[PDB]
Amino acid sequence: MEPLDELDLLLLEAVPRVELLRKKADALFPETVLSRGVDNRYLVLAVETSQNERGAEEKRLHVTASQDREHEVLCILRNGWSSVPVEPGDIVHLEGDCTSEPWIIDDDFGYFILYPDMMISGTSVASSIRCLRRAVLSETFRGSDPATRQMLIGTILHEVFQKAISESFAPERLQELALQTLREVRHLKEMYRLNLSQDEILCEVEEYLPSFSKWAEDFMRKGPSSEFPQMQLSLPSDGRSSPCNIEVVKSLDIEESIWSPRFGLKGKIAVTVGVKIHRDCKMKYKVMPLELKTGKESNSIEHRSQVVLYTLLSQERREDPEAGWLLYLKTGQMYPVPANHLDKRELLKLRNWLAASLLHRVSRAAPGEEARLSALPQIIEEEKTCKYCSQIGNCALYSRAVEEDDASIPEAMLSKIQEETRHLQLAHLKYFSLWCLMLTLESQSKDNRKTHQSIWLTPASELEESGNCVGNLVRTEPVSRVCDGQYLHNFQRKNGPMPATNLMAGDRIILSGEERKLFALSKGYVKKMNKAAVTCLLDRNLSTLPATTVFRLDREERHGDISTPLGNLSKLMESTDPSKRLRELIIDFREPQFIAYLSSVLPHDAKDTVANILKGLNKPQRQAMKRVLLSKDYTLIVGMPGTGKTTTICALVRILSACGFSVLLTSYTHSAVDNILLKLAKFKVGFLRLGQSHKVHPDIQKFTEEEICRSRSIASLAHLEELYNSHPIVATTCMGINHPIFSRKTFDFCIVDEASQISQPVCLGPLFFSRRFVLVGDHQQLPPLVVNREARALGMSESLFKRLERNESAVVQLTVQYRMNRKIMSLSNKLTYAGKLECGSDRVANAVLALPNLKDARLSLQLYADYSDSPWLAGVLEPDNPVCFLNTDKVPAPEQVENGGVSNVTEARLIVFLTSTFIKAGCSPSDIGVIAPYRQQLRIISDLLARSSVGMVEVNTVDKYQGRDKSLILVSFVRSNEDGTLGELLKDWRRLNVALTRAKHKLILLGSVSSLKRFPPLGTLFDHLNAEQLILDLPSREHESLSHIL
DNA sequence: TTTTTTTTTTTTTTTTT
Ligand SMILES: Nc1ncnc2c1ncn2[C@@H]1O[C@H](COP(=O)(O)OP(=O)(O)O)[C@@H](O)[C@H]1O
Ligand code: SF4
Repeated sequence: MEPLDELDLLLLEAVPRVELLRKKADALFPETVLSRGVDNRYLVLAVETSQNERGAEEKRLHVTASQDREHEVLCILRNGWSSVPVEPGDIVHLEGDCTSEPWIIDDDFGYFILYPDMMISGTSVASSIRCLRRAVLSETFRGSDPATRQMLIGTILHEVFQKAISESFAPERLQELALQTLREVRHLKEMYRLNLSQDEILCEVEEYLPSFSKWAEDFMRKGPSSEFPQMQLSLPSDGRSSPCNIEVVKSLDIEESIWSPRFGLKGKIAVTVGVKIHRDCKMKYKVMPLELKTGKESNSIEHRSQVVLYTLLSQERREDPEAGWLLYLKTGQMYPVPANHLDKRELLKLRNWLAASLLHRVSRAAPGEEARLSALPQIIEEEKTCKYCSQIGNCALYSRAVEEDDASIPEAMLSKIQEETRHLQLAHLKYFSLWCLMLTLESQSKDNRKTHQSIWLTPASELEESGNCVGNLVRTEPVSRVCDGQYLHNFQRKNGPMPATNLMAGDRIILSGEERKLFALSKGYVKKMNKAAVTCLLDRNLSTLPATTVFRLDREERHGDISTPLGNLSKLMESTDPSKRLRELIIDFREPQFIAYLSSVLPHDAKDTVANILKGLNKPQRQAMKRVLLSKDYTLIVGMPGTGKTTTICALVRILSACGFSVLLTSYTHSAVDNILLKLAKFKVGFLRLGQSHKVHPDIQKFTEEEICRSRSIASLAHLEELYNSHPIVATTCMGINHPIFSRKTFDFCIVDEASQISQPVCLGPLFFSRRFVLVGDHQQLPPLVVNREARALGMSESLFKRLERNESAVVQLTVQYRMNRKIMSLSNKLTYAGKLECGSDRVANAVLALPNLKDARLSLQLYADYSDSPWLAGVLEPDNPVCFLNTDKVPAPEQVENGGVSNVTEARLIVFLTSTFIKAGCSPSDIGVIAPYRQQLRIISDLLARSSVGMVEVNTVDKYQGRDKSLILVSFVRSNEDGTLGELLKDWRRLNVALTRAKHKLILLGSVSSLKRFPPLGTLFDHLNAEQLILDLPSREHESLSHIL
């Protein structure tokens, strides 16, 4: 902006800006409906301050409830509300009521709810009173508040007390209760984690019991109303002084899980009780929430505030209970906590700053320039609180690795920060900082940012026609118990028919209700589903209102994933000797060491068994076990397609076991880990499988911790612990590193399968618990999926396997392969694997598609088409033509772009035919895989398959094909456009590679050469395919053979 | 701005200074 003139013209002045705000709000909250009434959500447009009185702060907002931008309702935040950090484009809900007329909310009237759809937990809001930063770091680095002894006691006691209040507080019954709950595997596990004594906990717990009876005798006695405890209790309700008498009648509800779209709060009410307030001779019955605390009788603000928040959660279900109860089981002493407006306001005010802090994580610095990690709420000056924080580690850490001539932050702390982080180097800090950025950006991506509006705002019918909102349903079937919070429930619709679609039994589902007052209820998953009935497992027992009721079921989705990675990252930063080792190997790229073979690298006795195992393996394979055995640090086994990695890992494990090594065996997916286990079962090799037995493969479920427990009836810390030390081999998934076993066990070796598909910080997990490790992967196959552009561009898709692969000394390749026949191999050998793949045998090499009745198959088709149009059909069916590309150029085959994904019905129509034929030629549909680049194209191909009544063949994306193979693969490349649009997907060399490597015997490829050639991987394909004349161009859609398919 | 997706769930609290 130079000349006088630039300035003149650069003067603006409302609409395109309003539009960019609507874009902005949908990056954060996609598809917020906007509204009036109870569940309003207005969109902020403008934010200014003014001055009343003289030096008093007012905040002036301009908001709208629908898209027509003229419905601008003005709004003023006074007193404290004035400083709530709203910027334009934010989604707000005024629960200080109104909508009818927002106007003025201030100290005395109205609540302001910044980002309502984002429900923050009351405990977090309570935490923030003392330290916002502490609360935020808790919410994001969730593992760094490790379970303590008091916390266990506390849970144990909570559970007993709820058990009691349903039943009796009779001492013998209380004893019976505590005695029983002390044996529950959940608690056994935590006793195990903290290496405690079962009986020591029993005792510690037992001393509380008397106080349970003291309380019950005081408040639940049933007798004269004079003779209940007597306290002042000023409600809103008119009259609130002069004492009155309190009588707990019954517990109505325990562990009431609640979500509030209204205040953007979530919470779990320990106990809901029926209460009678006796008042002279009159009585008033109120259902109120009770909070239990096993701590010291502090009556602390935290504690009270928790109750105040519980009163709000409650409104979402029933009348505003106006006040609630704080217990303190230690001493039996119940306190009244009244939900004053000042408190409710003060807290929702604070809960705004928290909702803000958690949502504003990454900073532009220049609207559209590269990302930054936003600083957190600053470090408090109250050294009393800091002193024992738990989150201090990360606070000091996040500080150093994201901070700022200035500082000016309590010099008392500045030093402790350094004490905490001096073990670290500049690269370690940079590494940490960057992975948090990447992870954050991924986490915040629009895919993992969709809200619960569908659940509580649109009714069930409209949503059931897609995704998942099955339900306007009923139960009558008695709830079966299974264990703790897993109760079996049964559902069906009232009266007649009713459908199914995206409800694949085993999903994540949220059970809500007909009306808005019964939203949330219980979350859980699905067992099995007949299209008339449906059975799904939940945490809550739902008997309270039977038959009257109707229930909508919905799904879920990720993002909060980042907690395990952030855990791992943060762990890597800890100053322990393992964490140093991994820093050096991973961040500082320290060269891994190997030793020279010598006679006694293996225990003498092991040697015979090893040799026998070795003998059954090809050279590359044998060379891989040698590397592992000679390693001091790590080993990278490159498992190129069909080279037998499952066979190989099993062999390794068998060798390592022979040598008296303990080994933690991991992978990304259950099936991946299970496949290896199955082999190991065959070899009679013992191992313990952690993880939820329902996700475990069936033949493996006998080895599960969960299963062995129920089976052998394990109800003691010694018998559980005996189980844990039962096997030196332990198998779990990378994410399942949160098991208590890893608080106490370490391994000689960690093995990670699919090491190249797992996101780097996740893969990092199992490594903390093992001396040496082995990543098995292949970087030519798919990487960890990184949705977000900017992150992918910062390197987030680099697997740990790849990262570490620059040390060649540690890389051993698996090349002898047993899947593809000489011809098909040759393809990927020329395109990708630089001639490195060899055939397992002549069997594998020379194998061709099994088609026992080609003869009558060929005739039956010619009963509409011609013999002379042999070009394709003859070449296609020909078993001895294993690789074949079909050019959809000369017959128009246009794509259909539909809100993101692309399809091609012509191509779909075309391949469905080819499928029918191949089954009819004698090839079992079992042995058939269909692949397509685009998810959308899968639908279409699936449809036309039920249309032609052939549905056993599996249509799926390359991804859902990793590591699996079929006898025949057919690929619809679905791209076919004029000379423009050219998606990112086909540019990817790795997705292509996987497609050309799924087939054993016959590989058939289908797309428009014309537009496909402009994708480098495909261009290069077409070259090798032309050289061998394996592309065969098609007739027009008019020709004798095609016309009958269109 | 170009569409590819598995895991872990009691993920809300259990205390303490
Ligand atoms: N050293 C070997 N000798 C003979 N056959 C092998 C060898 N390694 C792998 N195979 C064969 O390769 C096939 C693939 O191995 P497997 O581990 O079952 O699945 P994948 O290799 O696809 O994980 C198996 O049927 C197995 O018989
Ligand atoms: S350590 Fe002190 S500052 Fe850092 S978070 Fe915990 S409380 Fe807030």
